Amino acid sequence: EPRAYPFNDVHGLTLAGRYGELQETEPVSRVRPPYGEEAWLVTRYEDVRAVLGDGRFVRGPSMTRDEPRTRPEMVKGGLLSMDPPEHSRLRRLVVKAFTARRAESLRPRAREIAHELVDQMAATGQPADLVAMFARQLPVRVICELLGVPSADHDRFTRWSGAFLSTAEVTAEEMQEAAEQAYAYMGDLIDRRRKEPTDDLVSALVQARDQQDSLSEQELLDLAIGLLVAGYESTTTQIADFVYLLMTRPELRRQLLDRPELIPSAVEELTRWVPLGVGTAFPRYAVEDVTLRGVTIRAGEPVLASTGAANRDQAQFPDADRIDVDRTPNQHLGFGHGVHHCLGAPLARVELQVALEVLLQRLPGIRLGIPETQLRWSEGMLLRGPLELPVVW
Ligand code: HEM
Repeated sequence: EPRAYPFNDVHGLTLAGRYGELQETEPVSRVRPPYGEEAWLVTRYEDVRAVLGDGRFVRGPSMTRDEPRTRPEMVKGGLLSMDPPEHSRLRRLVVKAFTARRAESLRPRAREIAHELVDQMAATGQPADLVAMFARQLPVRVICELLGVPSADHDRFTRWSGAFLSTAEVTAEEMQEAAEQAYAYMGDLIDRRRKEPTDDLVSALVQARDQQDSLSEQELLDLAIGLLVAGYESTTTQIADFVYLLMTRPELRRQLLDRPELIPSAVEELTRWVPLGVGTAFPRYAVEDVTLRGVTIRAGEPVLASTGAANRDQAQFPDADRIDVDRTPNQHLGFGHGVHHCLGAPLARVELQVALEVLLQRLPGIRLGIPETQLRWSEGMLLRGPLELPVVW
């Protein structure tokens, strides 16, 4: 009686119909994922928001439970693995360094980088893979700027990061090697900035105080790396998906060309609309019994709260399936909700606005280089997006 989950076809960005159906008739329902525990699946915008924001649903048991998931091999730890108060402490310190202003200050470099990337892509000739040449390039490089990795080092570092993508074609031996390398490198860099502070995120992380309390050498390392993993795959896949949408929907492209100042609010709207995850990601566990739409979730059970479904809930967004770049209000859960809500959001927004702005300015007539139906989609199973987006212009 639990439904096989996930419901989404990875071959595209379609939101499965099961979701809407369950929002009507079974808003708290049972699912069996391909790996880990059978779980509750919550699909209404209201209930998903409730779950993500309730002190009774925790992440700490993730370290010691077989989480419902679409992959076999699980990455654990980081901030997404912690509860208040331990989480609060680390999060307080990080966001003191990692301000909205710091996010904004990187806009110019993000533009330079995107432009250079479009330069290298143009140089290969048409068709050109926008996935490999731009999408998988821009966010890791922006992360390098943010952190304060010297430019001489961006290429080597970018290359180490590629092994952490769910779509990477690599051995466990190949991957440890890259991990040990990025760790060793991040550590040295942290040491250097502590001895000799600059204006980069690493320096500000080293010097962040929250009343007498500070980040340890271990917390600083794990955090720097955590931001790269949190900030890379997601933003890459989201740039890809967004441009896919741009190239397949004439009205979407025409409005952003006519009024580039709509790009920000379009980024919001696409963030709501694109159901980015194969599944729901990041199960919450009940610390005690909880009743929701009249069903009792018992203490210790996992809960999958689908932001992808939430964001297309007809009860919260008028004509939820329509892409309206002018949507007001637009309180989507694209970037999570509650204490774990994406701490990279301000930067992510900057990158997404910049990828669209620059792509549109340089290749206003960029479009698929092959039929939509021939597109090869990623079967990495964490996120949904093209493995290759060949484009012409
Ligand atoms: C388009 C790109 C991105 C998307 C769609 C995205 C989405 C999200 C979402 C939905 C969450 C909350 C998940 C949950 O509560 O289970 C989250 C958390 C997080 N994000 Fe992002 N994010 C993006 C970019 C970034 C970037 C660029 C960074 C780093 C600079 C970043 C750092 C983090 C971190 C550290 C967390 C965990 C925060 C916590 O647990 O307190 N993200 N992200």
